[PDB]
Amino acid sequence: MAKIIVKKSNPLKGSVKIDGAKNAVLPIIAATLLANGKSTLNGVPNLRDVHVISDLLRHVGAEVEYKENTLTVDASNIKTCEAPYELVRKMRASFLVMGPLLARFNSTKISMPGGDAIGTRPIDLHLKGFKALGAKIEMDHGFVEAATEKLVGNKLYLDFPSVGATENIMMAASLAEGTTIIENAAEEPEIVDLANFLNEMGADVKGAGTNTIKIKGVKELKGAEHNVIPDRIEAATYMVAAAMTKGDITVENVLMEHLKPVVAKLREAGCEITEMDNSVRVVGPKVLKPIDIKTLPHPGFPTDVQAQFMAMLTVANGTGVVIETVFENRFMHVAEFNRMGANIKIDGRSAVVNGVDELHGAAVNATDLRAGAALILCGLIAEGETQIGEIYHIQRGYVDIDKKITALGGQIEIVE
Amino acid sequence: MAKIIVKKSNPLKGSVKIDGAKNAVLPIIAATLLANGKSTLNGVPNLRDVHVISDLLRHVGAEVEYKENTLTVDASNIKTCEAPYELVRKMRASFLVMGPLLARFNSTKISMPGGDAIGTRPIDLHLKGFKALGAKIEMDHGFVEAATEKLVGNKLYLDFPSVGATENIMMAASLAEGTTIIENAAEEPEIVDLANFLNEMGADVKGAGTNTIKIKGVKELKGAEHNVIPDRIEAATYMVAAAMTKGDITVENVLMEHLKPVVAKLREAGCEITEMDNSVRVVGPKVLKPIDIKTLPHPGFPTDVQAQFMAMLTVANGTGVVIETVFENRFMHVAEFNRMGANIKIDGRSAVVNGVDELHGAAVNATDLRAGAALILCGLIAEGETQIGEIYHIQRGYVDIDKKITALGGQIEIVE
Amino acid sequence: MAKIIVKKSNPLKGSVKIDGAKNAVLPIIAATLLANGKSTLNGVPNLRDVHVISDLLRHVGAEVEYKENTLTVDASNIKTCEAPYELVRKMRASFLVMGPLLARFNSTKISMPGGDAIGTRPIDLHLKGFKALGAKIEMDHGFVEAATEKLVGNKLYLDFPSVGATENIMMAASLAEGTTIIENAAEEPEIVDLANFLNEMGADVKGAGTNTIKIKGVKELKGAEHNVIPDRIEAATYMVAAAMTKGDITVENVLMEHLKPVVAKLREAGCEITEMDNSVRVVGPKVLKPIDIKTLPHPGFPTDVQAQFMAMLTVANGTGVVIETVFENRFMHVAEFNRMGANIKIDGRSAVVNGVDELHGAAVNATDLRAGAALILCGLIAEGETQIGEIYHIQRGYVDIDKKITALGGQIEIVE
Amino acid sequence: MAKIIVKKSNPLKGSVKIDGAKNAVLPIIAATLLANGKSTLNGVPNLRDVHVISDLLRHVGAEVEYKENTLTVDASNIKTCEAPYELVRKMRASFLVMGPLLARFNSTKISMPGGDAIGTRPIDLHLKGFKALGAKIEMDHGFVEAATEKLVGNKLYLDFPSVGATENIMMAASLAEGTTIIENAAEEPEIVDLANFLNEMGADVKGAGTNTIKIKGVKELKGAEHNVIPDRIEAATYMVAAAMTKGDITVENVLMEHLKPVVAKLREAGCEITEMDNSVRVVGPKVLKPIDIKTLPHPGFPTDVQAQFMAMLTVANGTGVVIETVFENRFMHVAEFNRMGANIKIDGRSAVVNGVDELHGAAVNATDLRAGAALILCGLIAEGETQIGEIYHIQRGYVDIDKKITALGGQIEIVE
Ligand SMILES: CC(=O)N[C@H]1[C@@H](OP(=O)(O)OP(=O)(O)OC[C@H]2O[C@@H](n3ccc(=O)[nH]c3=O)[C@H](O)[C@@H]2O)O[C@H](CO)[C@@H](O)[C@@H]1O[C@H](C)C(=O)O
Ligand SMILES: CC(=O)N[C@H]1[C@@H](OP(=O)(O)OP(=O)(O)OC[C@H]2O[C@@H](n3ccc(=O)[nH]c3=O)[C@H](O)[C@@H]2O)O[C@H](CO)[C@@H](O)[C@@H]1O[C@H](C)C(=O)O
Ligand SMILES: CC(=O)N[C@H]1[C@@H](OP(=O)(O)OP(=O)(O)OC[C@H]2O[C@@H](n3ccc(=O)[nH]c3=O)[C@H](O)[C@@H]2O)O[C@H](CO)[C@@H](O)[C@@H]1O[C@H](C)C(=O)O
Ligand SMILES: CC(=O)N[C@H]1[C@@H](OP(=O)(O)OP(=O)(O)OC[C@H]2O[C@@H](n3ccc(=O)[nH]c3=O)[C@H](O)[C@@H]2O)O[C@H](CO)[C@@H](O)[C@@H]1O[C@H](C)C(=O)O
Repeated sequence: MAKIIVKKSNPLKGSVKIDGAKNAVLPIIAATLLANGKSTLNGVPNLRDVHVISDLLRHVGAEVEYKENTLTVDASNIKTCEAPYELVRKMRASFLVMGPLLARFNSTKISMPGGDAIGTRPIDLHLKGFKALGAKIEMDHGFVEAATEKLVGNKLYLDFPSVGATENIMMAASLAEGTTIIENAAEEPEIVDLANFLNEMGADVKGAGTNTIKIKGVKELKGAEHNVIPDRIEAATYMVAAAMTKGDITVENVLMEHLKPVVAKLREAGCEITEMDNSVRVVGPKVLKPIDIKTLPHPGFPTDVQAQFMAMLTVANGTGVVIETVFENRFMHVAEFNRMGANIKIDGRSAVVNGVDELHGAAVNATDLRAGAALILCGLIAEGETQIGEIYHIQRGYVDIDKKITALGGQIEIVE
Repeated sequence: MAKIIVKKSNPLKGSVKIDGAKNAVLPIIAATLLANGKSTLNGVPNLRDVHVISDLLRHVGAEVEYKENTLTVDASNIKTCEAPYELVRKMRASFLVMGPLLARFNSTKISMPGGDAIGTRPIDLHLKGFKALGAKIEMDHGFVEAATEKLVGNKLYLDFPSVGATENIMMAASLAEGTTIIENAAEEPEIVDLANFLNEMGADVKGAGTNTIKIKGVKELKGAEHNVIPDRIEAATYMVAAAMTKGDITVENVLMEHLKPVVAKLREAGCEITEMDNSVRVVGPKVLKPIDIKTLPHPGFPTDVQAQFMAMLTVANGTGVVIETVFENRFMHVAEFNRMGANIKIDGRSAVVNGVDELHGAAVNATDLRAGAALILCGLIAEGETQIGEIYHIQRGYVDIDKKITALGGQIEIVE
Repeated sequence: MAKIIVKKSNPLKGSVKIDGAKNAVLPIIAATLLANGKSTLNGVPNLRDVHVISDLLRHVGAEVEYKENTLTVDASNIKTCEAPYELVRKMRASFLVMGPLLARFNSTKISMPGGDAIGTRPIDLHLKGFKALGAKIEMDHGFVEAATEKLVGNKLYLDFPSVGATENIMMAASLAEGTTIIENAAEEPEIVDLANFLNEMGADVKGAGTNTIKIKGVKELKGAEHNVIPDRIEAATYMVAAAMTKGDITVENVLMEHLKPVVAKLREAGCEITEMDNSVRVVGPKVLKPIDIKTLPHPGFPTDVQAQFMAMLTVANGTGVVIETVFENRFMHVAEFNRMGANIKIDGRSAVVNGVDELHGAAVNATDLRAGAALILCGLIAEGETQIGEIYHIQRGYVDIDKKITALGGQIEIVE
Repeated sequence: MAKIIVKKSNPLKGSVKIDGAKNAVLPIIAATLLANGKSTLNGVPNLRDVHVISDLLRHVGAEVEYKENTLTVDASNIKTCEAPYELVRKMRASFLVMGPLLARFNSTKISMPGGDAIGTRPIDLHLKGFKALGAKIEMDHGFVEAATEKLVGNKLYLDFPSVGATENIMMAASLAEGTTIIENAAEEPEIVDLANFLNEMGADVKGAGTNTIKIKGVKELKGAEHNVIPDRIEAATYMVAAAMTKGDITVENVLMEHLKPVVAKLREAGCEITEMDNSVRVVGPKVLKPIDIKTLPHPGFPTDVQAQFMAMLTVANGTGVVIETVFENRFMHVAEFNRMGANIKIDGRSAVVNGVDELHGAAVNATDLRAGAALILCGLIAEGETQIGEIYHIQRGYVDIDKKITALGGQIEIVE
């Protein structure tokens, strides 16, 4: 079955355009279910996960059409409010339809997500929020059911600033009676994008991007047209690629405000970075300086760039420590990096990376979306050739990584 | 030597006035060193740690006068910029004079803090910030020295949203040439109070309380008059006391905006809480519902109320999990709680509290400020009598806890 | 694709015969490569992993024949000493041919194992041991190569009492010149079985099952006939099944000496256990008492029964804590148990299990061998029907679990 | 108050005689309470902790006499079986009189140990064992009471191979009716010494030093004469001193069998070690090679040499990782090492030591017995002078460390 073949490459040089954010568009697609009319989403990335959630919207009876990076949803005449086991198992972001469906129908039944490659990942804080809004919660044979005679706005505190729980509860709150206050809200840029979309549909959401979100519920929302924000994680991936290959890459159609920790840490590692209004230039250093990273809720260092930064550190000039505070098990890639000659030792949530002279190409497997991209970055600097398996992990969340890296001068091909 | 004797008490009832914040006033006292004139701080709590940092200001040559909760500092004619080993060992918040002294003199030498009861507690992020502003850092026999021909404003990223590093770097930045940007800043209320004081002296500090602080440096600051914010941790201590004793307590001279996670979690445990503009009423439940707590950077659940909430949970109606993400070793109190008949098991940063019918009075020792207060709360509900040793831990950070609890109906005395 | 369907079952009752140990036979099959003649292994379990390592022996040029639980190996005329990427990826126990091949040929090249479902799982201690015996170690594009002009016996210390490193180093030492001492050796029963087999071939291995193994190297080993020990993990699985179903099961063809922690902990949970010379009877309690388990090196509680005991605890009468000290990531099953209505919270290496009234059948996926068996145990007690996917995990290490449970009265079928 | 002053020293050279084991003699002194007659213990080290437990024996009514490294106990006419709060707080090894007193009187009441510098340190496994022998356990105001009409031998499993629980339960079992089996027993050398002493008094204890101890109870024990084993931790301290100072030290009156992991790891770091029947010679390397250490139950690497090895690693030629699996909080020394210019970063139970060119003398505080000795070792290699406070930690468990190091050529003095 299919492989990505990467060879030892020249320093990457040129421009790369970044696609629309996967993690902005998935919650915004769920949010289209809130509205009694037709939404138009522009800058949608052509990714399998976008097409899976589209099929979940079709399952509940929305009219969905995709072409040329535009998705339209007519949720006027939704029929059903159950998300079946197969769709939630394909893509756990399926769970983000629970808030809108509860808000629209006052009842919903959603398959509970199971095991995940990067950790246990419970959805208790989502349920906490729905209960605070007056929903009664029951489990039935792997499904979570939430139902109420009417959602009522209430104050609630998030024990952790969960992205998904913030999104699900903001969407449920948008049609509740009265005012909801989410305390200790996630501050991620995708939260702001979602809130902006809800306000475009006629909602009243204030404070997104701060620690407190206030939602004043409205009776009805209407379809709206929205431009999704750029993918800050894809942008960061190409920025790391410039750092690791001693390259010179201009990343186009980005928002620097969303990349601050990645810019800071790449500068600490020795990159020269030029921030512009719609683009950033990254010049890799001749010697990578070892740095430590600690993943945290935004605007701390993002867990979605942890594997990529770890790959950079495998050839840094000394010892770097990577601490993962956000996910339990997000070190599955370490054994694959070690197959390529890295020197990485883990205990608990910390990995000690002892820089080596060079990586060596080897047969490796993608374990998840972001680690698979980290393996491509390893492959560009590893002596010889690297063959990466289980490539569906990568292909589901990066648009045409083979074409984009090829245009920057790298040696990469997908063999089917 | 001295003991606090607590007996099984009646439900606490009445009003308690909260003192000025220890953790607001300590950095604000350091900040008075920035100014060429006389500052006046009102609402200063009469605590030993306030009197120790006052003696450190006298050591560097400031004129300090304390009476009736007002402290005045004339830093016009500071002489020296070294903080010796004895003062830093007495109180590690001594380290917060490093930023102001570097900013005033372009040189400072500060004893590095050593072991602490609640964890290792490095000051690497403070030094990271001073280096970003152009200081060269050297160690000499237990001292850290920072020196520059001139501080220059620069962008810098905090790997963790350290309270102390945020404070130290904001104060150093206030007299630097140009603009400093602190990314991933601490959002704690004391950060806002300090920033407000710097702006009262003539600084230009924007964004305090958000994830990004921008400081535009000025050439000179002038003495100013400031009213310190209330002590949110003392307020939380009395709120927990009402919860544990099935009491009814109005906490006076507080800011509800600063207590949101404590209010939320006490409500989840079954308290009825009435929030007013300058006060909060807490009515304890007849049965405490078990809750989980996870400490986090503000506005997440504060590590400074973790031991007190754990004490509450020792008699809750089931199993509660306490996770400490902020400090390494902040479970030293567990063995003292277990001497009083608690059922607490720890592994790593998590403690599993299995509620018991009642605690039993025993001889126990305060291990640190907030745990010592938690032992007083245990003592109010424990059958018989509790004798608490090593009481300097408590007395250094609570104003007259014996008099305040006595006025709420509790049985407590300090025996010398 | 294929599923295991389990229904809510009657209490299990009857006898079950246990097969030969998977984890005894895999290293003993590698060990047959040490000998210049024909070995005969009896009591070999009919498992896919036995058939994969058999194909690896054929790959290096041994004559292998399997029938009716007997495997014969003629390693007289081995040809090659490389274990390719495909075979090591299929089954990481492939790596155990490295010691014998190094000992026979003074050179070997083995694909380094990559990611694993239950943790990173480095093989550094194996290499440490080969280096101590005089091998030079090099990496080539995902392979580890070990080579020497002659293995020489030496003292070496294991930083952790690794089962695999103990096995690999004992086998390499068996043909070395002089005496090897393994300090802090694994004490697992399979170590003793392997040592007994090496001594049957003419080796000199003393101390297996203690903390120190002494190997005096011989010039030549000869094929021998060996009876593999019973599978203590399969035995423990059926013992837990009796505990969870309030059953009464006699487990046949077992060694009680190998099951001591499982017997102790089942007795603590309320089981009545009768230990006999070749069999054990387990009578489940009417109420399961909550217990804590901490996995450790033998003769501590085995990590290979951790998921199964956790499943038992999901319906115990209170709160149980499971700590995994042996593997990093061995909690992937928790999310599947939670789909069936368990109440399990993890942080770090500890899981807090809050017993529920009953589990509910749901669609779940096996994540690994022992967790998949734990899901079958959940299925026997869960209301309704449970459908388990990814069943190759189970089928590769349990002989006919459907037929054995069916004969004890349970409702289980494999649908293809 | 009192300080230890250490200066930058010459390489240590010469012989040092090791004293009797503190951790052998403390349980053996408790064990003298089992006997109706006079015991004679030879090779007792002249330490404060020996004199505290002696005062506890006097408290319960034993006749105790100490002179010239010989302690005699006549426990013929013991009166009382309570260990009061003051004595247990002075020295938690006081708790080891619980087993003998329960065995002699069928009742005992012992103050429960509270907080400790190196972790929580519960005594649940001791109580588990006493309950298995038929004792009923109750808590009364900080005391644990154990009482029975008669101890009866039973099988029991230790969830962790606790040294103290093994000792306490073996001593209680020695006078029980019938046979006790301790499964997953501690294997530490002090367990063997204690068992040998019990057998000298007329007990029947088999398997000490293995994973299973069988005690066949006797009706009466008689006073006996015993030679305590050497202090393996003191021996290891001087061995590390030779390693760190590039010295050449013969450690006299030791048992190499008890030092295997320390010898192995010092050899891995580059020491040349000569093992003899009663002595070991350690020659420090000119460059220390970085090594990793993981503390474990004997015969794994001892937690009591972890701080000392960490100190060695602060100047090793690269990066070393220290993992503490045995104690929770045993990293309090890290902040003191960092005051001396070390580069140590901790997360969870792991510390990353990045070797520096040299340490610099500074004012530091002992946090516990073994860390305080590690600070002396730092002081011998640190530029200039080191002043160590809180020296009672050191003096309570090392005999004349100033005189022994002075005789090896080091510069050390105690100033009072
Ligand atoms: C669709 C989408 O946006 N997915 C992203 C979002 O996941 P989400 O699931 O919302 O993230 P969280 O809830 O903030 O999870 C953060 C932490 O909080 C715990 N938690 C979360 C929810 C809850 O109810 N209870 C609870 O305990 C949770 O287990 C985790 O440890 O945020 C993550 C963090 O940045 C990203 O890694 C993730 O990308 C992924 C990889 C991808 O592109 O495939
Ligand atoms: C004077 C004062 O305000 N002290 C308070 C302040 O400590 P501070 O020291 O500033 O807190 P941090 O820097 O936010 O520390 C948070 C975490 O960050 C790590 N870190 C901190 C700084 C650095 O350079 N490097 C680094 O790694 C650090 O080790 C810790 O794990 O904030 C703490 C957290 O809320 C409080 O518990 C503390 O109160 C105390 C108890 C009291 O009243 O005695
Ligand atoms: C074939 C076989 O016998 N496999 C078994 C054996 O694995 P092994 O791999 O030998 O186990 P370890 O080396 O004792 O591993 C124990 C720990 O030691 C770390 N370690 C191991 C080796 C090394 O070089 N370096 C190193 O750090 C390692 O990462 C782990 O955390 O022992 C395990 C522990 O009981 C079993 O779970 C495992 O069964 C499996 C599931 C199955 O049936 O599929
Ligand atoms: C008097 C004496 O011999 N003391 C020593 C002995 O302590 P002990 O207390 O017996 O050690 P453990 O019981 O083997 O403790 C090991 C681990 O087991 C947990 N545990 C222990 C008992 C129990 O009931 N429950 C439980 O959970 C415990 O918390 C720890 O994490 O063994 C330790 C380990 O080698 C030594 O560090 C210690 O020396 C000291 C420093 C000194 O010289 O001052």
